[PDB]
Amino acid sequence: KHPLKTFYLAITAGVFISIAFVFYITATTGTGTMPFGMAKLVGGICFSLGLILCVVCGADLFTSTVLIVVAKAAKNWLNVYFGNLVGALLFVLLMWLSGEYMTANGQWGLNVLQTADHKVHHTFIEAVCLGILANLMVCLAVWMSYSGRSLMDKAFIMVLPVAMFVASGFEHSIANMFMIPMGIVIRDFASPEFWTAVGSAPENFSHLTVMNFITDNLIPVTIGNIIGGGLLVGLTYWV
Amino acid sequence: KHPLKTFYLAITAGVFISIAFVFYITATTGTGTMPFGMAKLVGGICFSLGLILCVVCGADLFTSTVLIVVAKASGRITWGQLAKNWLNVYFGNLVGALLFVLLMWLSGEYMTANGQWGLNVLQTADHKVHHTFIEAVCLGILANLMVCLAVWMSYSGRSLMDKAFIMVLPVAMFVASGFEHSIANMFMIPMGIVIRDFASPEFWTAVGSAPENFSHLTVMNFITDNLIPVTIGNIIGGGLLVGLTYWV
Amino acid sequence: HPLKTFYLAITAGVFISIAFVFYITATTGTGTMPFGMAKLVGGICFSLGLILCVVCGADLFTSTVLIVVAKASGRITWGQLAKNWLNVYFGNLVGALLFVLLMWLSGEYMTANGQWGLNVLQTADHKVHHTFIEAVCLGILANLMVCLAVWMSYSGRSLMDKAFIMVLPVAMFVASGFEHSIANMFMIPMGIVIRDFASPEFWTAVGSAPENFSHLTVMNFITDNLIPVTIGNIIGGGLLVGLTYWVIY
Amino acid sequence: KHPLKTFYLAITAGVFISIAFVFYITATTGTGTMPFGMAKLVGGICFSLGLILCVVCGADLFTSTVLIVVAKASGRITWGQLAKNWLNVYFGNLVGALLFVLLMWLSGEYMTANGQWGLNVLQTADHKVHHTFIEAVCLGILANLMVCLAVWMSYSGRSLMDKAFIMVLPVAMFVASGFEHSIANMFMIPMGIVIRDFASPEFWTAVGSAPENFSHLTVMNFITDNLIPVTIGNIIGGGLLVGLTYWVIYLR
Amino acid sequence: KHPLKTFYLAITAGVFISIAFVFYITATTGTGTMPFGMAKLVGGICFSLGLILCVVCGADLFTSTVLIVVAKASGRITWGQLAKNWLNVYFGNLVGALLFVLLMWLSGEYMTANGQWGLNVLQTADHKVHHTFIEAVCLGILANLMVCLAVWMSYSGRSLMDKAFIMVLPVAMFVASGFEHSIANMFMIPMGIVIRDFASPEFWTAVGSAPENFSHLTVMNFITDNLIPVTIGNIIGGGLLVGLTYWVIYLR
Ligand SMILES: OC[C@H]1O[C@H](O[C@H]2[C@H](O)[C@@H](O)[C@H](OCCC3CCCCC3)O[C@@H]2CO)[C@H](O)[C@@H](O)[C@@H]1O
Repeated sequence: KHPLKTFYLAITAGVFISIAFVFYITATTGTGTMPFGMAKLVGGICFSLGLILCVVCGADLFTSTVLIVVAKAAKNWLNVYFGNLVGALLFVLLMWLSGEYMTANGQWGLNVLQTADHKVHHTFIEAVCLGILANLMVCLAVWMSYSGRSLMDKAFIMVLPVAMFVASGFEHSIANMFMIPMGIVIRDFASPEFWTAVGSAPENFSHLTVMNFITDNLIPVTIGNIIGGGLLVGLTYWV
Repeated sequence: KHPLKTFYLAITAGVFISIAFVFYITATTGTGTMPFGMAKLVGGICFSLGLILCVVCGADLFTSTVLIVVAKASGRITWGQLAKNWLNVYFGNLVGALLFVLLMWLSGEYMTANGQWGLNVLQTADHKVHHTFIEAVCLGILANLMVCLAVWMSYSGRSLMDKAFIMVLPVAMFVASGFEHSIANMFMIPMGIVIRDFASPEFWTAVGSAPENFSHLTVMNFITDNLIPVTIGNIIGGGLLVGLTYWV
Repeated sequence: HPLKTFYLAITAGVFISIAFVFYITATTGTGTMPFGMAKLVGGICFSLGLILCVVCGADLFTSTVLIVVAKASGRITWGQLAKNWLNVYFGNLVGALLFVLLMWLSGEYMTANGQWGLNVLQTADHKVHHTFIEAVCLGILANLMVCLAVWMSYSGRSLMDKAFIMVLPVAMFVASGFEHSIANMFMIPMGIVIRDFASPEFWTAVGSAPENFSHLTVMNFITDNLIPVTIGNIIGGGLLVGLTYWVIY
Repeated sequence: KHPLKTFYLAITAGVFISIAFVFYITATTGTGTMPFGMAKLVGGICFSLGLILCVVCGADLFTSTVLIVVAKASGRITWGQLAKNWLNVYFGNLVGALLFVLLMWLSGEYMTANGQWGLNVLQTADHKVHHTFIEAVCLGILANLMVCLAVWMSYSGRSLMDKAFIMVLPVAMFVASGFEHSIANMFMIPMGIVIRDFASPEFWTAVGSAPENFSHLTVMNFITDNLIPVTIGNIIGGGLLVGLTYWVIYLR
Repeated sequence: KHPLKTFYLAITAGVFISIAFVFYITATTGTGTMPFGMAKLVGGICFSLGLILCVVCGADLFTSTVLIVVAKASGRITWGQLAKNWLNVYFGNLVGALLFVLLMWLSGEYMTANGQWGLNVLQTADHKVHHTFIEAVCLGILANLMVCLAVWMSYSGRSLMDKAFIMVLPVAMFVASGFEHSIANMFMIPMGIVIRDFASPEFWTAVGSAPENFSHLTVMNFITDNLIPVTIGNIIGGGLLVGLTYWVIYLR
């Protein structure tokens, strides 16, 4: 009930979704030769860890449970959204300090750069629509989970729905709070050895900036997320 | 039993099956060098997402639960009764598919994997409009046999695990084998037509093809060459399982 | 009873055919893949069929013989445990054949540039080239697995238990090329049908001719596979029945 | 109780473990191109079927349930009691494995995949007879640690799902890693000797080898270089866990 | 509660985690041509066996159950109470790991796959002593976060499937990602040091390398460049979660 509690559980959820994207990046590092959809699918299955963490442990992931809230019957969102952000950024910091970006001869870092960079090149509408698509999947996953009895039920019913949105490259704003900043940090602070390893340079990723993150992704994706969850809320009421 | 509620649940199921096909397209994108059956099997496993969604969330997928209706009524119903909501669920389902088509087109998703995502839809849609009426009805009955069986098995489950994961194999079987489900095609084929009709020139370049390569992808061909025979096959397929179940 | 049984037998023939269709789809185009891996996957898909039989209460020839012995409690005779075997066997056959017609009508055989169809031909053909004794032993092997799978399934207390306990034992027999008579009622005839009806196009895409599969005939199916395999399946069941009987008494 | 019941159940487990190894051979046939550990892992997963059969159906696999026995008695039990049926089970296990060797030979399975199935058996059996005595013991210790742990975990299960699938990882681990289980080897190595001695000229031509290339595969080598030291290790590994169990139960 | 029992269970957890890393080495042997991430993920999934063993059999793995201890007192316990038997458990853990090093060494396993199994250990171990101190601490924080969370989730489970399988993903995650767990490293790094110091000439030949290419693989480099910083990190990782847990519980 405490707003402090919620804030701590939202930070926790931010850390959890970062764990998920880290797993995704790890799983998909060096998979450029493998068929696109298969590599992404495996990445997405791995990503589901994060949602499983949130549900089993009771963390508060921005809007993920909106259908639960309606079923058992709201500016708390600002609290959760920002707590989420704080947790993601703390994990960005921890991941940077661990040296992980040099994993697989720097390919781990490159995977983050290219994944982060992809995410700031949508138009506003497609970003919104991918935000809609992503949260539809998350909210549905969380809903199914709640009809679950056992741990197995609650965790594993969420694997397919999550893997689908992730493998499909749909956009989740909180997940993005880890990924794009992680990309920005690497782009700005990577050693010369990393660039040599990876056959690239900072200027090849010139759109990976804070500004571009906020405007080309975070805003439209957050809007899209909100709409996605809203569509489900509004479908729920009629029923 | 409210007519408008099932309409919303039908629209929901349409979105659910569209989600299934999108997932299928995603998983099978760029699988060209992969053994045909292996790629198709994995796509089929992913596709099961849609039926898991339908059943667990309580959505209304055209005829998928017909076997249940019988046993629930302890065997008390007639022809003219078992299809009151049928055109209701059907067109509702269609709206769901079409809506998700619009949304998927707006997402710019067809440019995924250098346009290979889009190309996958083109080819998948294209394949579904080159069937003989007969073989489409047959693929149609084969598909619905698998869906109805999957749904009947689900209903004997207790846990969430039971209800969901018993449907994976039978669903994945019909999808990997390229059997025909009318509603799922309401997304796939119009998705292909939209892409064909409205794809940028850069897509065509990236992929290395042309709109003239998919000259059979028209709205009319969709209706007459697929939707009609497949729907009829879906119906006969569900027909058989009903007659068998009855005598029990 | 007998009429209800017959239909549940047709049902199982349908189910077992679905199993093999899935197997063929899964293994189509897997010539570059390691043999065992491709076959293992096909066998996991094939398990659908038995899952279908057990969960929907369908009647697959002899598959439950162990459950019946257990239910009798050792108060049963071998002479009673075979009245409706011929009924089930025949019903299974009808269902398998009906599915052969449905698969042929679908034109499914052209899938993957004729490769699906070719899969069936090569699979069917291989099944008609055993020695009689090879066929019998392969039949013993397949039915040990089927009977064990079904037996484990019956100790289950959820859908998950009953269905998934069978995946491994079924995959093992299918992946291993063991011989199950009912499954064969679909595969070999499906192959005979494709061979004697395939279009010139199929043969061109496939790169073969009907004369490459000269052993695929109804009579060769009956004598070189079905008889010995059926005998084998029966013996495989008998061994387990005999074993169970001793452990009980 | 009753030596005869136990004997038949042991025959059954010997068949069960033979089924396990057949599945492993089938799954790993033609996996020369695959990464080694990946092929071995998949075979190991397939192999667990054998232990699943033994536990679910109630068969008696040499020493596999020794920790259950100790726990059910609350450690109020002597080694003589623990080992009371070992000779009988070991023998019965052997009879079941040899019966399965015969059936597999009569099946003609060795020609599967143009003889590669049979070749896989030969190479697998041959590898198992080239250990030093100490290596074979330690590999035996390792194998039976895993089997007994697997069976231990299975007994805390409350559903068929629990009991079966909890053994997958620990069995796959011992198998993928090439640890040595004596009963499993009663199928595998004699299967090798049999193929080596009775394979057709067509087989040898198909796989491009000759019986001369597998001259270590004899009954006496099987017994002295594998079965004896592996059986010793198996017992030692079970023993180590039994010791551990006694003590953890003793410490009130 | 008994100290000697705890010690035996800590030796046991050391064995279980050693088993986990052996399985990881087995599955990833010869995987150099697979996508890096796929191979490590598979390895990581195999690795989860170790933790499944610890939880199912009630062995004591350094700090892994710290969150559960906090929950069982509704957060009404002190830091000093939490670390009460950390020394006992840490040393038991170590004894168990080292024992399994000795056994794996005597098994001759390092020659598996033409020495590739042993090469896999060398390179894995060697990697683990080339972090900066800060990196090793952070990698240690990261590994123990995932371990403590997995165990926490496992404790809300009711069936055996629940308790075991809920742990697969978070364990594979830390392992596939190359995060650093101190007890696991008590097997891995000493295993590499042993292979380096005692490998036959046949090994280095089959493997195309030499001991001088692994000059950092020493007991001292193990302690100072990995064990100390990684252990500190493991502790900080558990500490973070325990602190979060107090507050969640201290706010209704
Ligand atoms: O010497 C006769 C003894 O017979 C039984 O003990 C057997 C017991 O039944 C028998 O299973 C056991 O076998 C020894 C271990 C096996 C294990 C496989 C390899 C061959 C040897 O050896 C014991 C000692 O002979 C009785 O239980 C003993 O009380 C009795 O003293």
